[PDB]
Amino acid sequence: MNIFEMLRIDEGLRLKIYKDTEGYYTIGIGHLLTKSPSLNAAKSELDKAIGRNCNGVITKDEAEKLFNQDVDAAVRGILRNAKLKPVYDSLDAVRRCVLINMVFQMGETGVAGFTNSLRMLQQKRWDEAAVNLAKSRWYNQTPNRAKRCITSFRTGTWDAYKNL
Repeated sequence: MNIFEMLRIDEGLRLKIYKDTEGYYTIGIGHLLTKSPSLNAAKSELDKAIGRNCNGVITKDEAEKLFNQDVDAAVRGILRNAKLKPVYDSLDAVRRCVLINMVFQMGETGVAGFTNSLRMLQQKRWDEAAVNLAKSRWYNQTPNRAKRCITSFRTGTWDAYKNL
């Protein structure tokens, strides 16, 4: 299992603009287009991102391209963030995947906000961190995904996704 397959399980693939769990305009593999309520705003963003007139629809190839960019950008973001980098650096391969997943879903700033949890992960207090992370809007809003991530930080294995 790798970060790409893991994200693909959590996000799914959609080749037409769609609304995410929060109601925002998205395409492909969880690529947020705009937080704007306008489908038009969304189509514009889309064409700008792809480099063609897409008319709200992309190909598999285009989706996978956006995906490669977003994962790359999530990683680089962690590495540049002063709160995130040290945690990432302290973690094993599986757990690092979990932080990338979180970053991809909620942005650098958002994960950087989980101060107590980050500290616990740094200290390798697995179970305590699992309990802390569950006390969040994140967990109450997308519980199955948050539990997968949380289980992964907990055990340091891919079991939660070996199901799926």
